[PDB]
Amino acid sequence: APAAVDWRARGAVTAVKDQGQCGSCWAFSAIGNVECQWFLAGHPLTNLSEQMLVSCDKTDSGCSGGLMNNAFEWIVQENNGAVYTEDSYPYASGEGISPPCTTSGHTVGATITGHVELPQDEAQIAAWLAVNGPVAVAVDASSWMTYTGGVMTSCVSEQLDHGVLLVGYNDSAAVPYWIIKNSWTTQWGEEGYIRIAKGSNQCLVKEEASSAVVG
Ligand SMILES: *[C@H](CC(=O)N1C(=O)C=C(OC)[C@@H]1C)[C@H](C)NC(=O)[C@H](CC(C)C)NC(=O)[C@H](CC(C)C)OC(=O)[C@H]([C@@H](C)CC)N(C)C
Ligand SMILES: [K+]
Ligand SMILES: [K+]
Ligand SMILES: [K+]
Ligand SMILES: [K+]
Repeated sequence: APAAVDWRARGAVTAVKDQGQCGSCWAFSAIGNVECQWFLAGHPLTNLSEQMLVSCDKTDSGCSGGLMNNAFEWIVQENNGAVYTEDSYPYASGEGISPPCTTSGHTVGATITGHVELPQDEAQIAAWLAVNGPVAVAVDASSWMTYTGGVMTSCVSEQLDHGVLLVGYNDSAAVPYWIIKNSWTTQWGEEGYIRIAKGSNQCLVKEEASSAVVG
């Protein structure tokens, strides 16, 4: 692996978004992973639709929660790989309640064929990300509300509750670290990002890492 990677510097990551009062983190994680994957497949960076998942993926639970894996599964086994563009299925759940789902004629902004699952090993996740781009991951984020910047070294790491996107790491530093995209607007953290220490499984970050596959 290289000493440091940051996919934002390669234009592979969209603007920081805002889930509102909806527990749809899982959606924003999964969709952000696909957005990056599509670009790295050689297509242009495009905002894809979390509202599609929140409203139409029935195996997950909309604003009451879900899982990135399920979402990749539902997209491929139930939605023929189609991830609609945001422009075409805009986000409407920011108030907290999620609208019903109805679908003549949306614009497919991306086609995935599957997903992969990464080992529960930070070095292995990093080697994959170094080659193939941002990784969907789960974390314990109970210590996060109070975050305003810096590298987290004492993350409460007891129980997973939130999905985010790993977009880089830096093993060069005195304290190595992951770079993670959150979905709580750019008001929160380091313009909407958080760095957490790398190598101590901070926030259980390695426990549930996965990625969509553009095939
Ligand atoms: C998004 C998380 C979130 O929105 N927020 C926080 O974590 C803190 C916040 O403060 C502002 C905001 C509100 C939602 C609520 N979390 C989830 O959807 C998680 C994401 C995964 C951990 C990747 N999923 C679940 O909680 C999931 C719910 C079912 C799939 C319907 O529950 C589990 O993953 C549990 C397990 C962790 C408990 C042992 N599993 C047994 C289903
Ligand atoms: K080098
Ligand atoms: K695994
Ligand atoms: K720890
Ligand atoms: K995994």
